[PDB]
Amino acid sequence: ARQVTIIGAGLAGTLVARLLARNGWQVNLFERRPDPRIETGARGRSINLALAERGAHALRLAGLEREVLAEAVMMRGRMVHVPGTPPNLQPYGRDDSEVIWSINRDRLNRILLDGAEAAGASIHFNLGLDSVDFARQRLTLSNVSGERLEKRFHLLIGADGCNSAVRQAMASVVDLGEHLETQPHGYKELQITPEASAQFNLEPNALHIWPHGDYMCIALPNLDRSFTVTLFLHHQSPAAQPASPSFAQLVDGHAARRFFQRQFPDLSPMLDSLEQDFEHHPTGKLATLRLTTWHVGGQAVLLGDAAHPMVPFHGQGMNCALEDAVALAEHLQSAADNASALAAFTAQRQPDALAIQAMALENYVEMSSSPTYLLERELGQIMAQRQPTRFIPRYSMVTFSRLPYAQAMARGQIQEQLLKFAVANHSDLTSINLDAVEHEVTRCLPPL
Ligand SMILES: Cc1cc2nc3c(=O)[nH]c(=O)nc-3n(C[C@H](O)[C@H](O)[C@H](O)COP(=O)(O)OP(=O)(O)OC[C@H]3O[C@@H](n4cnc5c(N)ncnc54)[C@H](O)[C@@H]3O)c2cc1C
Ligand SMILES: C[C@@H](Oc1cc2onc(CCC(=O)O)c2cc1Cl)c1ccccn1
Repeated sequence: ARQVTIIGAGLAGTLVARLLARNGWQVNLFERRPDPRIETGARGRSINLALAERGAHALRLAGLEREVLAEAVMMRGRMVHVPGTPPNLQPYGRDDSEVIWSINRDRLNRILLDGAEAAGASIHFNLGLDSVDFARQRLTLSNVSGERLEKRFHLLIGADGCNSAVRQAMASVVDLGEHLETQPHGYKELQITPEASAQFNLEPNALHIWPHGDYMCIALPNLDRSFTVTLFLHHQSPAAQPASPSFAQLVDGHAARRFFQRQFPDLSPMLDSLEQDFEHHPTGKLATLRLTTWHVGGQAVLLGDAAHPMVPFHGQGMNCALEDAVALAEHLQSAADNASALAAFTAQRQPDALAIQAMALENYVEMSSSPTYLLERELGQIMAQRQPTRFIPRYSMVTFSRLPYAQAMARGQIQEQLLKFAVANHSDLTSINLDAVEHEVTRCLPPL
């Protein structure tokens, strides 16, 4: 049986552990954190993720989708909150088959850990990867106290997240050609209780957005009607705009409350623990990191956040990481040797990771912001009605299909260009020749 060592019992690492172990690989998975399945008396907090078709299909192939969905809240559409107007529900898709699912991260990781173990993988917690000796094929792990443990390895999978230790170790034996693009927004998680969401009639089956230009809030629902709110706000005010809101200006919870009361007046009343959440929850960091190289011969490979940290605005990080896990297990299982598998996996996935990284950056403006854009959207709806297999909104291609991200981006660009051109020099839809636009759709967009 082929042997593999996986670092990181997160989303991609646990999925790939299950896929390989059920194919008879000898799998050992090392995780820095304790096993979350071991109940303690610690007070934990709910972070929610939006599971979409790419992630759901990966779970489906693994035989875990039913279990995960049983614990997920359907989000039918985007509920946009702008003071003055009642919340506007913009359905994500054609019907309830085209929805996204809000899942609690802890519940998902419990299911995935159980799944990896049921397939035969051995999971070792409280062991953080410290270093790798590629030449000697040994690695060093340690617990939080720094007590070291050395292990031999044959194949090393870096599923160890955005601050990957495997990536740092590889960066010493190969030039990874890393390009880090910092993102100016930090984030803070805040809570809405089940009583508060019910009192303020907050729709449970939707993803909520409070757009505010350079900053915004979103909220994702839980099974118990609580919501996790995420505030996206610049860490610092830029030199050009010194008065502009930023985390630096919010010196404490009381400052955060005043900011919410002024800028998010319909949200502030739902945030009962705003002060406490602001002071006790750490401000998160966002970034895009692109690597030229994801593997070292047949010895080691990166996937998920370890390979391609991306900004969160498309809700695709987990979806992409689970899609990577399936691809890596497929390549490893069927290749002539590990070196061939890792090279083929990297070649296949790299263009798609670049595409989703670019599309995720572009989705911020779609969420946080129109005049001409409404006419484009109106024309886009007609094109999608006349040619549903050709004109598929980019959001639908990324979220509800398994089309390679690079292809979703390329088709989205053709669609965006056609709409922009077709609406230019037009006041309304009555002056636009719908058949000429449709002819360009059938000419430029092959049916899917
Ligand atoms: C709050 C939040 C909400 C998000 N919401 C969404 C969403 O709505 N939709 C979406 O698709 N994506 C979302 N994402 C992104 C998504 O969570 C990540 O893209 C995804 O978890 C990446 O999976 P991974 O397996 O590559 O990394 P992770 O799931 O982060 O797993 C990495 C694992 O490696 C472990 N580890 C780290 N360093 C070491 C080490 N040295 N040794 C051993 N173990 C180590 C970590 O403890 C962890 O268990 C969200 C991210 C955050 C932070
Ligand atoms: C909750 C998650 O943020 C998002 C999840 C998401 O799912 N789907 C979307 C797109 C929704 C749309 O266009 O209508 C989306 C956006 C974000 Cl910011 C998050 C929090 C903090 C750190 C990283 N990730």
